[PDB]
Amino acid sequence: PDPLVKFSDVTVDLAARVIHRGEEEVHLTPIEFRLLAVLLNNAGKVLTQRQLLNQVWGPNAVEHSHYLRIYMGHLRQKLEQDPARPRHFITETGIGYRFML
Repeated sequence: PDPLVKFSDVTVDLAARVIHRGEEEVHLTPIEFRLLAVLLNNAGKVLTQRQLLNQVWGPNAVEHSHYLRIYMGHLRQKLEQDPARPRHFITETGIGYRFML
């Protein structure tokens, strides 16, 4: 299963909770990391906003859909070449999100 995930200039050790780009250490927030993980562990699958709020928080569903948008933004800001044009952290409009690689 291998807890060492690599996608662009980013390498993420899921076990240690550490991330390098590309590479020196990018520092994530504990919340931003549980979301990265969930996303990394569902690579390529399209996940609903409720699915994501469930897996990151649990009773923070669903009346807290905005936190998910705010933390996707943070993830893009830190990990994406162009936060405005994500290549890995992809939105499925009206549904949820999809992570590539």
